[PDB]
Amino acid sequence: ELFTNNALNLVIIFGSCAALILMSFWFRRGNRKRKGFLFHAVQFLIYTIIISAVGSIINYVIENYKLKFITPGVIDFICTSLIAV
Amino acid sequence: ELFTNNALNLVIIFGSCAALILMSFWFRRGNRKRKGFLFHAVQFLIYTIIISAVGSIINYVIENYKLKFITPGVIDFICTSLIAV
Repeated sequence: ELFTNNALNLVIIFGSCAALILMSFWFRRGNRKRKGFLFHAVQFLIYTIIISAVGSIINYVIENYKLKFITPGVIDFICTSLIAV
Repeated sequence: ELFTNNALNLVIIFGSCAALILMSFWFRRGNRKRKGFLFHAVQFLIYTIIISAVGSIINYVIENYKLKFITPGVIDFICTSLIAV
């Protein structure tokens, strides 16, 4: 659905939009338009936040529609692999 | 509700008021109007007490009205992150 899916998503779905806003701010770089070290650190941090939110997003999808065969072990393994990469 | 919610809150809700009184006392600084080291330590301690009380406060909210989708793991992660910050 659309309204029911949005209601069940709670703030997990809005995490992607918040992270997009944060990425736009980092493109503006906030206080000063610079990059190096800490900039990459905070970018990696909010990417990890993106993946953490996506974990709950996909956790709700197979819980509110159908369990199917996702076996969330594999998706958390994939998320850890992406974080490592 | 108002009366039922207050009765179910017990002393967890009053923890915020007690901490506000303690913060006012620390602004008065009790024995002597000074700051440094131990002052920041006790302030951090009573902030941690604030967050610990808020944990039970929000634990009762979704237990007495509706479980919803809070997943208290994320809120305790957030509280630990705030304490670290």
